Amino acid sequence: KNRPTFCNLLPETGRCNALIPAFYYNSHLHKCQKFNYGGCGGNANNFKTIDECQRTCAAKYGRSS
Repeated sequence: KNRPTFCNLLPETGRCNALIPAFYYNSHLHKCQKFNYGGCGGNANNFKTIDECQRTCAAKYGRSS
C-alpha cells in the first residue's frame, strides 16, 4: 500500500569515497542527486543514474522499446 519515502533517507558510502555514478532522489531538491561511492557500505537510497532514480523515487516516463 503506497511506496516508502526512503528517497529522503540518508545513505552511507561506508567510510570510503570514489568516483562512481551513485544517484538517488532528494525531496528538498525535488529531483535526483548523484553521490560518491566505492564499495564499503550502501543503503536503500542509491542508484546508478537519473533514469532508475527517476522511475523509483520520481514519476514514471516512457521507457520500453
